[PDB]
Amino acid sequence: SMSVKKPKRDDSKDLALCSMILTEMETHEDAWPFLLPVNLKLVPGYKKVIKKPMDFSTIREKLSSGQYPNLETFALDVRLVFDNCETFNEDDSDIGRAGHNMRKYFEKKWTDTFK
Repeated sequence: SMSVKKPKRDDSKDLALCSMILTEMETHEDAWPFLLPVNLKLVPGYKKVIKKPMDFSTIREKLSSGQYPNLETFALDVRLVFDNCETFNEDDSDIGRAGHNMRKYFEKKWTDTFK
């Protein structure tokens, strides 16, 4: 509350460390469904159904231009990528399996880097 604060967690490396995680996600062999925004002209249903599209390139641009206020808003966009994927793709599909694999990969890196 006013003039009453928990001890200050060092957040000075968060930007660098989120960049490194995002690099690792970009270079994973199962990243291909997530590298670029879904083409809303060419994929019937996507625009109406997926209210907030998100992809790795869009996260990279937001990250590089100071549009994440803190490491939690960064995790929220990464998870959005996988939540969108599950919304639109059957679990038993190459892209559906890709999304599960990447979400796992991300959540481990996230825990090991920050928890």
